[PDB]
Amino acid sequence: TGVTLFVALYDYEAITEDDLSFHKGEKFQILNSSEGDWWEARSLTTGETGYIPSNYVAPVDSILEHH
Repeated sequence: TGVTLFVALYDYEAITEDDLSFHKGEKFQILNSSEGDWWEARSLTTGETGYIPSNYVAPVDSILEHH
């Protein structure tokens, strides 16, 4: 479960240093998902770490499997 990579479905502009800003289509490694609707993630584009809203991302593999 930990090695599952995720992809942003929507753009997001963070308003605090602790959160990541990202574009739709950018991919993430999830560092911690045990504190609620906000996951600690690493951006696979910049390498920055921060919290992301989990409802903005989906498993990368689920894109090709979309109906």
